[PDB]
Amino acid sequence: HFDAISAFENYEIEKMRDGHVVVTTKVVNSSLNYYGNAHGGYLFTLCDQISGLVVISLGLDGVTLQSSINYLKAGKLDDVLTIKGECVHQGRTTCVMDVDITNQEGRNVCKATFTMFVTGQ
Amino acid sequence: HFDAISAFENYEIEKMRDGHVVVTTKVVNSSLNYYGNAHGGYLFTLCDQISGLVVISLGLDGVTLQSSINYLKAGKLDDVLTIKGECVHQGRTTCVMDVDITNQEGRNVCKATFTMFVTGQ
Amino acid sequence: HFDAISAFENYEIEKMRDGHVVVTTKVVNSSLNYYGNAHGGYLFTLCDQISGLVVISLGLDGVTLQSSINYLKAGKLDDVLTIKGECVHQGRTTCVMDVDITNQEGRNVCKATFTMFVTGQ
Amino acid sequence: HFDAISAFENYEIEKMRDGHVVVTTKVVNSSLNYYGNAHGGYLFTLCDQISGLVVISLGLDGVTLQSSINYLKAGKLDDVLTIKGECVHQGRTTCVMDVDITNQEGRNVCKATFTMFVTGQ
Repeated sequence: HFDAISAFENYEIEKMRDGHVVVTTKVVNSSLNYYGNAHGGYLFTLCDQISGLVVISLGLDGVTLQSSINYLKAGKLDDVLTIKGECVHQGRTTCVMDVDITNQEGRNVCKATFTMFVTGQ
Repeated sequence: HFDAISAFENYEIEKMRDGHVVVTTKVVNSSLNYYGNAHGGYLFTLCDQISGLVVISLGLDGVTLQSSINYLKAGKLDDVLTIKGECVHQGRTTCVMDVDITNQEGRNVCKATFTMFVTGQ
Repeated sequence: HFDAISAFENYEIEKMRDGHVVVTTKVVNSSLNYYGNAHGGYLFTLCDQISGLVVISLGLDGVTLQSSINYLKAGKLDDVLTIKGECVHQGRTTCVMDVDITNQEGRNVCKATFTMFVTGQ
Repeated sequence: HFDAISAFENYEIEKMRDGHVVVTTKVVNSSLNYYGNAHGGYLFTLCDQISGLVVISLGLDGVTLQSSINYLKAGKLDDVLTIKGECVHQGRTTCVMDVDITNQEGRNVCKATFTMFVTGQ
């Protein structure tokens, strides 16, 4: 037995300008796994939503084909995690997005790369 | 503006036997993005939780170092997604887990691979 | 200083049918790193080429957008490696190819997944 | 039938200091695929080796557990490729290395991320 995992119960869009996104969010009880760290799932889901926001700030609509993430340091209750997203390559129909998460201390929680297929404009 | 994404509001553990896991879950409104498909985040988070369940069914405790996922077909409201997890390699301190999601039709929604660092026994 | 790294000084194509490829090869010296182990780039190239072969067997042309690979066991000088690729998803615009490497002892060397951009017929 | 694929017939090591590596190289013929483009396995090997160099510059030994790579622009015969690796996370048990490839035109060829298992000092 285990309870549901949520993401984006709180958030703030600091910035969403031309394929550059920064969002801040406080870690809450919804975010943690059985060990009381931020759930990998939860952390992915932060990075993924922000990659969708990069796509949108480019004026495009899009879908993620594939993604990779590296977990570096665990997130803890009450961290202000900040989510920094940027298009590192804009092809014709596919886009590569780099998302990084750091905290209030400036340490790095995780990194992820998104390969999107652009579906419309 | 956009609302929170949840995973595992409903679930059923069909099987959790020696590094083999199968969990079923119905897609709900919590699971969908602005286009009404299952959120990549949500889908990752299903695969990731089930990889944590594989680790546990091996008698280990563990942490994910890195993960990759490929999205194949979108999930829709009211799909019974089934999540099939298996340890494809057990090293000394690291484990490789393959997770697949298929639906009620048997089509494939997504695939993911987890590289875990085993933290204890 | 280090010596050049090479791939496919020898091979046998056992099968090349409708998205299925089997190809074997004998690890030799230009396959190796400074530890006398089969180079990571070398096993990756074995995998990348057989994914290119899985795609040709399907009357298609394409370029790789993304690949992930996990290293399981070392290749040793003089190993016969069995390289298996199947296209696991055939999309309109993209295909995903699962490639595995086992050795002569059936032990598992290597697994990769390529995300392809289909470009020709 | 196809010809053997090769990597590092030539190179210059510009820097090799404290987790930072720069290395250049001239695309030649054994670097290429059947389309006359720099082979995916070839750019991967360039990246994999420079990650191995980033790790040596840090007084460490290690083996790769996982790598992800995105292909951005083709390498063309006769390109001078600039290969940059930095260790972006130094863990107790693992390190993550970001490697990029730009060409002589500053255009971006290639990006990869290696997840390493540290084994020696």
